Amino acid sequence: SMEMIEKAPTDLEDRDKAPHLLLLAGIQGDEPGGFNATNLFLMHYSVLKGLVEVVPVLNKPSMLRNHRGLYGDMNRKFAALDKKDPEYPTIQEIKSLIAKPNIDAVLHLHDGGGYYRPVYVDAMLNPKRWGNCFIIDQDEVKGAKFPNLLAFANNTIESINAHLLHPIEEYHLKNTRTAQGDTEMQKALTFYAINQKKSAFANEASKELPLASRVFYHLQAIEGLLNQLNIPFKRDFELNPSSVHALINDKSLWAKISSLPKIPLFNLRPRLNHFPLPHNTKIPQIPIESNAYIVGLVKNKQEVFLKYGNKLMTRLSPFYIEFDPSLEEVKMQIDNKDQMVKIGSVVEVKESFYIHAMDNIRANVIGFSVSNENKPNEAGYTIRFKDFQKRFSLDKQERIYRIEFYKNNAFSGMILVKFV
Ligand SMILES: N[C@H](CCC[C@H](N)C(=O)O)C(=O)O
Repeated sequence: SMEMIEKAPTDLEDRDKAPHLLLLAGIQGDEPGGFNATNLFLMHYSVLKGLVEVVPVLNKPSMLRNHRGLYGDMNRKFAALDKKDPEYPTIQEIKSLIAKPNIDAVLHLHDGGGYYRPVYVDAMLNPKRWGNCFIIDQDEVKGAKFPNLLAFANNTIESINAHLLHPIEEYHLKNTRTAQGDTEMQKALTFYAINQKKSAFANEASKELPLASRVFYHLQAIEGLLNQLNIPFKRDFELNPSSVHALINDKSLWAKISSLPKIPLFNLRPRLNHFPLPHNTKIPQIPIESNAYIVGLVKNKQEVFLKYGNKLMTRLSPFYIEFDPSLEEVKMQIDNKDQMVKIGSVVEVKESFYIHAMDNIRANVIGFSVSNENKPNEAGYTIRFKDFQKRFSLDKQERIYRIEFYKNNAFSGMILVKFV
């Protein structure tokens, strides 16, 4: 369920004019710095020459359950691995990406407890900790396009250390010298990459940091490495923790579930009741689109959670039903003017709306009621904001309401009205 997304120049011909980086995060599902950094990179950066291939979350099932690894430690599965392991197919996908001839370098992002120090200081600051370090398996990889791992790492670290938020967050180099006997790292992703003659690096941001600070450091590491590779790029924001926080918590983010209208990710009520979902369909098979890359659905008891990374955006209490795709549009009067409103759209209303009757279709405006009928048809009513019971809104702001259409016990679609 992981996916690779390309960040490429507009002109295909420019792809071969600078190096190619494979950027990977989310091998552990409870390390949101890494997968929020890949998400922001995908949403807000442009690559002008060369290519950056991104797997924003390697372990998506585990991310959805805020779990380090549902099927074990995915980053110990790159050497010996039983074909029956549930993640065996995913590991082969990742290995195939790493080993492609077009890839020159690999950057793997993680979050880790404490702060790495080369010497022991205390329980939080010591050599067994991984927070805020930039990691190589060895100094050099003979046969790579860019064999000088140590020089790249030192220069990337220098770049990150020019932008520290507090001196305790200073980055240090960790060279695990993996081939010489680090049996754990011999099973990990970056060692596999070195063995395919790729330049491979890992960045670990401290779990002691708030998310926006972790993401800040991961973005510094990405930029530092891109600069070393001479992959030119732009971003549409200033790289500081306040801007990172604003971009993670962006009110323009949305999720489109199945053929339903887009809903905002943020400021939803915590529970959406009687929420139509296609019947006879496993939750991971329900289509979901977003302008973010780390959104999904997951079952929890009798609810379906909408997830944005590790963040719970709402709890759907599903109404499983056949989705009949026959209805494409509905005639509505909006602020006195008829228009044909597409099923699955959001229509802004300043004053009022009225749904024209349809022969075999009933409309239920959720939050509007004329009687206590259990299958209402609310076509033919002129409806204003003041007619709604506000607690039925999708949003905490009480402006967005669902209109659901039904045809003979099947669901014919939804339109949202947004009062502006
Ligand atoms: N804290 C991570 C570091 C892995 C660093 C590098 N070997 C990689 O594969 O990215 C781990 O213990 O899996």
